[PDB]
Amino acid sequence: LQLRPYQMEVAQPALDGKNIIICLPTGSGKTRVAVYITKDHLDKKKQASESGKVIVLVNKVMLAEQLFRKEFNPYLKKWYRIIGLSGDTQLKISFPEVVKSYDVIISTAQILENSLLNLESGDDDGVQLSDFSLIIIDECHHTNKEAVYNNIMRRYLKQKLRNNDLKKQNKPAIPLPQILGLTASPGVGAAKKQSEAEKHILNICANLDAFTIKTVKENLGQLKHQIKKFVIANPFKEKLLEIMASIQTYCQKSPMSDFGTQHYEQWAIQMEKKAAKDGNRKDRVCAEHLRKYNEALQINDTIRMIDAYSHLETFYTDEKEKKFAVLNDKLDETDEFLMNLFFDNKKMLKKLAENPEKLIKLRNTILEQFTRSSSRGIIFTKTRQSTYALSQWIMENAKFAEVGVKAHHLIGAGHSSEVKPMTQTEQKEVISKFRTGEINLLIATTVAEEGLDIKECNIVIRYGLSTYVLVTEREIVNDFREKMMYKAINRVQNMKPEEYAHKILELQVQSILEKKMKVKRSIAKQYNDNPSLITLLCKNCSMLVCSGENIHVVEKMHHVNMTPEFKGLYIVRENKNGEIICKCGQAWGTMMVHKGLDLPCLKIRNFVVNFKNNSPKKQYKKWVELPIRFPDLDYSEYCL
Amino acid sequence: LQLRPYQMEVAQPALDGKNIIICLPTGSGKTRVAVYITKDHLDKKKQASESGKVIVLVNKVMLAEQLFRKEFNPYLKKWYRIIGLSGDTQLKISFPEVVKSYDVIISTAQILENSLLNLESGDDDGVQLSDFSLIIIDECHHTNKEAVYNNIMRRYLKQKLRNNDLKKQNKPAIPLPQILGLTASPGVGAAKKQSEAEKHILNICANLDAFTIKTVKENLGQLKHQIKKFVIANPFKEKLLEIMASIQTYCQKSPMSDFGTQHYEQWAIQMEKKAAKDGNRKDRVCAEHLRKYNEALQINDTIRMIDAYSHLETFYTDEKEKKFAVLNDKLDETDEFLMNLFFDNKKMLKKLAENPEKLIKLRNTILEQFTRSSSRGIIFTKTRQSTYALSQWIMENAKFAEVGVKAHHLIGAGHSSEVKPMTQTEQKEVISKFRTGEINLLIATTVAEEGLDIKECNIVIRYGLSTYVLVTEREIVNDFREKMMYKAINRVQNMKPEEYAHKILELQVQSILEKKMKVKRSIAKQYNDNPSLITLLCKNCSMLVCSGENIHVVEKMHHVNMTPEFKGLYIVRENKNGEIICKCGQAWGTMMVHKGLDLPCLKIRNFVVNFKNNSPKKQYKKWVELPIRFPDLDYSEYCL
RNA sequence: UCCAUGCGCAUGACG
RNA sequence: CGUCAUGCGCAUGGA
RNA sequence: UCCAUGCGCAUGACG
RNA sequence: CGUCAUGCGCAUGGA
Ligand SMILES: [Zn+2]
Ligand SMILES: [Zn+2]
Repeated sequence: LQLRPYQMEVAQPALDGKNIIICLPTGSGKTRVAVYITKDHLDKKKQASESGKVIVLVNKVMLAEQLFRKEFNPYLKKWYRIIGLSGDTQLKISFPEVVKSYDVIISTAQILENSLLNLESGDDDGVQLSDFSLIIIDECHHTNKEAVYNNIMRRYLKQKLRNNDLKKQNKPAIPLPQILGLTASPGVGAAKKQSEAEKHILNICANLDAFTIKTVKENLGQLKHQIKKFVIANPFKEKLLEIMASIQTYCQKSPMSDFGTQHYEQWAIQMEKKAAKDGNRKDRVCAEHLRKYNEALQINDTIRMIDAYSHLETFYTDEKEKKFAVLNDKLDETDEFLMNLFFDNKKMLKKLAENPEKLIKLRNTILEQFTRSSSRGIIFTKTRQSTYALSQWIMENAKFAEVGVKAHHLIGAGHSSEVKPMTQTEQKEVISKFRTGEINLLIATTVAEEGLDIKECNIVIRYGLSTYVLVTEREIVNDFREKMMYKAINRVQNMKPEEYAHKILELQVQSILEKKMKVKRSIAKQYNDNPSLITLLCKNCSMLVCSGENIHVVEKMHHVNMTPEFKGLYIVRENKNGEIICKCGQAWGTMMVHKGLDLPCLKIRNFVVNFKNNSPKKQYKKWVELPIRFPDLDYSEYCL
Repeated sequence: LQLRPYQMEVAQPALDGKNIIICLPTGSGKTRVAVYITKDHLDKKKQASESGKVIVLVNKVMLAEQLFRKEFNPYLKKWYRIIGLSGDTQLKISFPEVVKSYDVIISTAQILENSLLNLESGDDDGVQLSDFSLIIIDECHHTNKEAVYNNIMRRYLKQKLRNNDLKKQNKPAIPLPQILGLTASPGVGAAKKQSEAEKHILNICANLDAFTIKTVKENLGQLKHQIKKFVIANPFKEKLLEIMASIQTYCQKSPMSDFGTQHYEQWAIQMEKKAAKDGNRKDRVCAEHLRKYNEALQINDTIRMIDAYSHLETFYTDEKEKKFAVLNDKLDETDEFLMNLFFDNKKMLKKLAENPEKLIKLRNTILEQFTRSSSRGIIFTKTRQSTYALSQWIMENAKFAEVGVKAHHLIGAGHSSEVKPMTQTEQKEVISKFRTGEINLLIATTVAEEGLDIKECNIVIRYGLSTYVLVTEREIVNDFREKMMYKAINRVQNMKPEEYAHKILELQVQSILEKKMKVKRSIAKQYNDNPSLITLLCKNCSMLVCSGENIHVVEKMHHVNMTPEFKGLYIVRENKNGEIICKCGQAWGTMMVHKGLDLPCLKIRNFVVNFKNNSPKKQYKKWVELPIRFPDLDYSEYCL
């Protein structure tokens, strides 16, 4: 396994047992450097005939799969055992056994963290860093806070301090493994001065217990040989603002801010909370409606107003369906007022919609851009909805199709934001098409920025964040941060070893003590653990919905209300298991058909709590917030 | 009937009316334990002078025959009545009468299940678990899902819950029988942790309504006295891959995966389905051809390429015969292209075939192995075709004959996979020869693994799955699973009785409610039951083949088309009742000469459906999938 | 004893 | 939920 | 392969 | 400390 010279120089310190960091520009193939380090370390242990283990940690499963497929296994098919562990891949043997075998391991951090926790717990599945003899970490820049990498390494730091104390006062010391570190760039965060950036670098080193940073400052020639611009370009709004002012007058609400900013939205949420604490109308409901209107304004500021019309149409059609279902099996004055205030203008609002806008300007830019050019293209943005809007809008246009510009959307897989997520398989398929060429342009929020193997891209356009385009100053600050980070690395590399040791030791002690106080506060957090001390009410209509003892739990994850008395209250809806709404139209939850039972599961976000101590109402957004515990459902009862 | 001490201890709880499980290592003769339990129970009932019945259930007919021949009858020839019931043995008296007589019964589960269903139905042949006073089950580990054992025992669980309700609210309770359970090992399935294995064990106990598990933890000495290693060792491929790439280019097909994996085959099947939904060529036909090529690649990866040549030769010779028959009484461009692309290389492909391979390596291993050694040998594999290939190939070699190694193939009897099945009689004969010694080595897929009485085997080789050999990590996971299962049993045995009762009760309720939802969904499945609403077309050539009313049914099992108009379409073929093919060469079905009528029976796999509602085309693979029903043939019509 | 057909079930691998 | 392989069981019919 | 749920983490903007 | 957006990871369950 031949190694490049610039790679060779940086790798040399690690071959001597030094736990260091190794940061190289993207495209330099530092993965092969890690493979060489691994092979050399395992050969050294073979010569010494000792436990040779490596645990490669990557924050994304895609990276573990790629490393198994391309770099580690092919180069080590013959000598050693390898396994591409991950959480999504179903294995048949537990993790401790994988440690007892499979000399070389590619995994994901939180799996190892879970195994360590189980060791600390009573699950009896044990594993310790002492078992491993070397640890390799990818994207070390994420080891800056209580993330998984730092959570793993803090245990190692604590054990190292205990080992120092034992050494000084005792003969035996628990062995600890070597620690390698890889990263495209150490990064700088919340830095305004060289001093702050240097403090950040020292913090990263202390978290990784590194000895020194390593870069290539002598063989830059072939590196530059292998590794190789900012361009910048209504009546519907005021009509909607008029409606907003009218509803404010109807509600006697003082915004204190303008329309189309996070300040107004935050105030709306705060007033919604207050209204829920008062059990009053025209405040909570109007708070939600103003939230929706402000969202419409914000999207219109960057997206065609047709999409704001679609958003409002979906919202009010859902409201109509809710009220119609309520009528089955009357309407409040507030609901009547708001719905009539909307519907009376919906048709004319749409009429305004078609009238011609950052969108048209961006179109004018990109159509001109595509005349130059194989062709490739990328677009960045913020919201998931914006991606769908741009995709369908560019599909509607005929000029792009005439040029042959085929575009497709791309987003993450998180189940949030009330948008259809994209699965990992679909992301893989889309990227494969992009490589093949079935799609000429990509629209991504942040996925294509890192992780996804997107390359040979001529155009990269950022819309509201190798030609580079930024449609809408941030590039200047980004370049300044890059330069400051490089200078900080240069300084830190050139430092007295003892001063560096003292500083990193102080930082390690600080981190450990902070974690100790975090543990103390977390333990002190939950203290009540009461069976039934509350009552749940509908936040819109301050009516009794549930008691504290009639609730039960399934899977220790879902909370349900089995009592027949409760079932006479809610209503069911479904369109395209089923959704559960109030008598007032407020959503309550979902009908889960689990274990041969039709459990009406409910969510806490949409209810309000009333303690038996008459304490003020509260909103939680999550069950775990309160410390009181509920009993687990017993199927013997209700079996019937 | 003397009983061994370790057997005595485990059997003791059952003598007190406890429904338990009894798992002992193979070779400990737990059958005699069951016989002792049966004799004691029947003697106890004789003393009480009540209905003494036992229904022994075994999942294989061979086991029932062996129990009748060796263990139950010989030990109970004198006192009680016994009968070796099975589905293959022709009896003269129905099953309910056998219950009314024949105190002790050895049978197979699905026979009892059929009788219970008839009781539930209107056939008037009745039988109930209340009739029996004891139930004995062999290989209880199969009672984990909706298999026959669990399907029988769920009725018992439901009846037990009804009995508890009656007891609490009423005086009388329907009697229920004792339940014994035998198994070599409870087994662990889909378990990665002690918790999951324990959950599996509890599920098995709930399905069997066991009181406790029982093992021998005190008399292990004589058990170990009576009851008593992993070894591990081209241009044709690329030539065929070149042809595959060429045909892909001819078809504009994007595989998205590599060659020689189930992914490519699954994609080929999906694209075949899509093509059938489009009624287009070069997609379905090429899908089948690529299926065959991928199968050839997979078998070549583990088998000599000569067998891949044989497979392709059979396929293309059958195609030539089909096209020649079509010419009797033209060829498509796609068929011409593919057949010419194959034949032009067949001779040179064979020339490559003889050029020297897991096969030669395995030969080198086994020839060396046979120098040690009465001699015995076993080989395991996956495919039925691999067994025939290995048998004929080892026959071709002269070294094995020189050593005196005689080998024979062995497979199951299922009528699937397009391979010649092996009959039960032939399996018995082969095993008898193996015991006698006419054959020194056996080649089996999975039959010899369990059920078949194969023993005193020095060598057991697994090729792509008391010396043990594994030619090609799974042994490690198997040992881990064994250890985890043993620990789970140890834990479950040592548990509070009331907690165990509560957990098993919850599991029983869960299983019953799940079955209730299954029944609901099955009832809701079929709703249409229409006489004629579809048309059948040939999937290759999207041409009308049959209407919905011209079809008729015989035996409520076969669907035929009596209309003369249909007969003018198809063609007949036969080589070595007859087979029916299309005008395009597509296979349609078989000519069944039944009840003095030459019915042209057809299969649904090879046709495509077109609803009268213009719904999209569909593929079913089975008639029962659609709910619409067809009329039964009336012989008065067509009698002529 | 052999042959043909239909239905159901479980295991393993893969997606 | 789908694909492949393997094994098993039951129910019909014929020689 | 798809769907639902829960939990945790980081980044950016804002207050 | 709170709000919004984005992305990621893990753990359950079902088809
Ligand atoms: Zn309400
Ligand atoms: Zn045809």
